[PDB]
Amino acid sequence: LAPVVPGKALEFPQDFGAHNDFRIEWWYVTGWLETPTGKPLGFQITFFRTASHFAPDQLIIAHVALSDPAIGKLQHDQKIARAGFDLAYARTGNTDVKLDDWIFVRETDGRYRTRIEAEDFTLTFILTPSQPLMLQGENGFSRKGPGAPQASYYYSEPHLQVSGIINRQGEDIPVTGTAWLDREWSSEYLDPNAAGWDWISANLDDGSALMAFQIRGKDDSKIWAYAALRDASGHTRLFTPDQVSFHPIRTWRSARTQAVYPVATRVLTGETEWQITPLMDDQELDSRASAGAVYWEGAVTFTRDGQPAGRGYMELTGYV
Repeated sequence: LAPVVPGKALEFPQDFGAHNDFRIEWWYVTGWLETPTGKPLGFQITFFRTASHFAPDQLIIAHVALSDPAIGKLQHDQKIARAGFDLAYARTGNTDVKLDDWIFVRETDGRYRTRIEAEDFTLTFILTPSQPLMLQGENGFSRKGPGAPQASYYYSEPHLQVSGIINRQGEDIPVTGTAWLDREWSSEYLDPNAAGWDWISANLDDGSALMAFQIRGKDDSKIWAYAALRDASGHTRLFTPDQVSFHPIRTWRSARTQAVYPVATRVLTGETEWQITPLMDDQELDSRASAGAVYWEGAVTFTRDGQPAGRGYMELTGYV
């Protein structure tokens, strides 16, 4: 029901909780891990809600992945449930999100705990904030297209410290890491002339946080674009669509879907050039059989004007 309009200030801790009066809501976690041997792994977790004893009226959709270069492709799992019916089974509420056993919870102290038991791995993590949260756009009002209604309320928690345990092959391993949380809600999806989006975020080594995206038209026009850099002084610089562009360095073709992705790319935010290198090429996640789509969810490293800068994720949609 509820529209996204400017001049509405976010308030915390209230706006950590679900926004069940809106049509759509996202909880998106991306990060890098380190095992006891020093080996890196990437992971991501998505929950997405959109709006009777069996009828699919309100829905919670989720997917998870682990990126291990030793495997060379994702290990992933994906689920969807009807929400509103059995809050014990599937719900988005004041402190958590739950789909079957998959759960994501915010503690009173601000720490996130999550247990995600998938087919080939389990993630049991604590994600501990280290910085103030980062409002996107204009104090959380973040535009995603030229139309007046084409906007989201949107913030991020960058530089989440990761602790906890991954189970794989029935073997518990403790990990450390750093992660990023996006929180977005709206009553309108992207314009349907959009083929898809490209999104990146980066936990930069100096403490800075970067997020950017573009919306791709089916005609290969740039429907919209955005970026925000919060520097080590805590100042956020915002970039207009004019100032953000994407420039592939290298493409990879999926043998599963035949889609062709810019897995390595250069992203310009004003006069600053960020280069994105993938941990591995095949980070494609096909969730179509759980009412999803084919996404590239890949852990990537960033350089800035040619120097090492940090680590993060890149998500690419609408390439099939």
